[PDB]
Amino acid sequence: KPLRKLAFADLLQATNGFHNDSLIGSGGFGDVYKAILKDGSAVAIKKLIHVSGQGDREFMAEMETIGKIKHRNLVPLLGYCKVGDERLLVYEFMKYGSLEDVLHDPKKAGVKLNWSTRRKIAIGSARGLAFLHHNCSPHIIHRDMKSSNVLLDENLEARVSDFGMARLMSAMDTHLSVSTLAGTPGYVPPEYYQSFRCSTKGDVYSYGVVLLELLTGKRPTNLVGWVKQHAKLRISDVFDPELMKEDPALEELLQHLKVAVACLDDRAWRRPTMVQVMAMFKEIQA
Ligand SMILES: Nc1ncnc2c1ncn2[C@@H]1O[C@H](COP(=O)(O)OP(=O)(O)O)[C@@H](O)[C@H]1O
Repeated sequence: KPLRKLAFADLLQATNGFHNDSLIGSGGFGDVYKAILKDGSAVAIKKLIHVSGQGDREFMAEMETIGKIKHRNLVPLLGYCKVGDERLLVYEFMKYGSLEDVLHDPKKAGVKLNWSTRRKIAIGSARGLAFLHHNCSPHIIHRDMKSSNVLLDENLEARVSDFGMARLMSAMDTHLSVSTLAGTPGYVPPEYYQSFRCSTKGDVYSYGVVLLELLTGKRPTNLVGWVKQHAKLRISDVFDPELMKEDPALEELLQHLKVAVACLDDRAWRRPTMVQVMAMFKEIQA
């Protein structure tokens, strides 16, 4: 399944002339439309914002990373469209949307995630980042891991998305020097404020915040310090009440909470690698 160059007229009519009825998201990153291609493919179409230089870097950032690799836990980039000042990217449609929308449900309605589901989402998210960190040469730093960049497919499996800020780092390097402090408040590693440098350890910190969301159910914007300050008190009160209402037996949660704590370490050298995170999830299964 190669990457398709899609004609602009196809995307024009598939979105009903970029009509608002199919628009499922705009602003911040780009306009996103739910569409059915003329072959019947159910897709998401990202109409890139600010193509003049800023969006063309994000365009190639995805083309260079998610457009060159395929993995069961990464959002599939199916196509692209380059026409003058118009950049478009086309993904396989994820049925249930982003993890953030499900945790903070619209008007408290939709799909509910039990712990058996959230654990599978945490494992799947971890496997996608480990693939970027370990299996990819050059390595890929997502630089913007968060709950809204975890997409849930038809089977509620996690697929990491939004590689618009991703950067390629050589395996011979420990860090990559950038020019802008990318990332979302609530997920930025504390050492990112110190230098214009990102790393895989930075993605691990941001993952730990996501694993906290699957455990606590709260918004990061904070959440990291609140769990650490309550970790010295009653750790039985930091988890999601719905997870405790299911069965007080899996309070397994602290074993995963140790993983989230280890990821959220202020020292990038003490954080585990995502390969270690996966092996820690494998030891809890046994
Ligand atoms: N491949 C996809 N499949 C299904 N829904 C998607 C896809 N990509 C984006 N969306 C939805 O469109 C909305 C806009 O996403 P986007 O602005 O790209 O979010 P982010 O900037 O956090 O990646 C999101 O709420 C997301 O749920």
